[PDB]
Amino acid sequence: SLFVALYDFVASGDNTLSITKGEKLRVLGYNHNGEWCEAQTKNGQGWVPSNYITPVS
Repeated sequence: SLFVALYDFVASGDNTLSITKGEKLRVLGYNHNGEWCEAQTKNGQGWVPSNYITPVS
């Protein structure tokens, strides 16, 4: 299924993705594993940990 943004994030570098909590951020692609998944933001883009995003179920 698809997951939505749950917890917020904090800047780090030119790779991470700083977003807000309960924000509209869904995973589009993965890192080819169950570690991290790449997501996009209305502001820009960046990486997003699955530990910061949960499924819709």
